[PDB]
Amino acid sequence: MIVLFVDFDYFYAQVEEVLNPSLKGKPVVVCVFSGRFEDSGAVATANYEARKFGVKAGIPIVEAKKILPNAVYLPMRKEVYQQVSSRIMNLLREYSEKIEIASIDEAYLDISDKVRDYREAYNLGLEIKNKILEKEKITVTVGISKNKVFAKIAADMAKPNGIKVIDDEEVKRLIRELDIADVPGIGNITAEKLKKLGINKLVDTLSIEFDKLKGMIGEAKAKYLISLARDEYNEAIRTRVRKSIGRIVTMKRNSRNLEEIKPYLFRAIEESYYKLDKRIPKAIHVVAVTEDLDIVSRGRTFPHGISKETAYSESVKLLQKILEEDERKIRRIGVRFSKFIEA
DNA sequence: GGCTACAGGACTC
DNA sequence: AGGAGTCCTGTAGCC
Ligand SMILES: Nc1ccn([C@H]2C[C@H](O)[C@@H](COP(=O)(O)OP(=O)(O)O)O2)c(=O)n1
Ligand SMILES: [Ca+2]
Ligand SMILES: [Ca+2]
Ligand SMILES: [Ca+2]
Ligand SMILES: [Ca+2]
Repeated sequence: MIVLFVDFDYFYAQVEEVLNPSLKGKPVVVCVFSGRFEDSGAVATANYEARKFGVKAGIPIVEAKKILPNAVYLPMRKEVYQQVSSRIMNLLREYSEKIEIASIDEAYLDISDKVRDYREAYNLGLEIKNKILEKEKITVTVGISKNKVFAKIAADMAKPNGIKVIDDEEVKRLIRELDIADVPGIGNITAEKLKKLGINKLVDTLSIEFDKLKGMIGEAKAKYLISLARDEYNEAIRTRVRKSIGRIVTMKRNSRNLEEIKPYLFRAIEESYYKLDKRIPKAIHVVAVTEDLDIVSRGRTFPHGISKETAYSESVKLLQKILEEDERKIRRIGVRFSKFIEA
């Protein structure tokens, strides 16, 4: 198989530049303001000019401002970024029937039937980049390889505004040489667990006892890494269908008082139901983030769809369970709906 | 022994 | 010390 992966560069920040070209060449930081106090919140992303100085996704906005007090700080406008995303995805559909939209800024295309070899794949990648630049003035990075995982790795290597093929010989090189932390699905927690076992490369997973590997990282992750290391990985490129919709908000102060929390919970429900738009969930989960940043939840599945009135009443019962079973104060409160009726 | 539903761990964006 | 969404797993009831 020949897989072509597209990952949009500096996406939210790049969109803001397209809509305001005066931002060109300035550091730009897209922010998620929690509303708790002045500049409370985190960075969603930043462009190269800010990121090169350490302003990276997830850091507190106050910390970004200590590093770059004169950068341009913009509130996240996700609805804008989504609309631009959708248009770019529509452009990509023209290059393959076999296409997976993986996230707000990623797609995988199976181009096995559109091209013969990696040379033709590379050239199609150039054509795609040109098209997206022509139509939307957005730069992207293309990764091309034999499966989804190595196509994503290919793009990681070529970012930003790049294009890279990882041929069959380089897959073997990477199995030996790629830091296993840089494999998709391996975060800091798993990477450290693997270091405890002595595993630094994919190849290392082949010689460790399977039960040892599994005991530390679980069966699925073990089999995943081994299949990659064996160069025997397969994962379908296919239509992702949204399985859950939800909203969680930060409260102005921490609280374990039901009547103080209800209004935030009810706003989260209202916004969630708006986003559901015709989709009818059969399951509801209430999610709380405690003052110490632990996430706790309580959910329920019904044998029918959940009306908004039922969501209100059941959400309170689930929050009640959290308050009954946990003595801590709550900082963020929200809901997630799932198990949609197939309409 | 392996379904199911639920609560939490961990990852991606 | 944001916020959205997904997949896996330990546990316990049930067959
Ligand atoms: N922790 C994160 C990571 C990404 N995002 C959003 C903002 C990013 O522009 C897009 C795409 O993620 P990606 O990790 O590829 O980041 P960039 O494209 O480099 O900005 O998703 C976010 O809101 N929070
Ligand atoms: Ca990506
Ligand atoms: Ca990106
Ligand atoms: Ca990693
Ligand atoms: Ca059995």
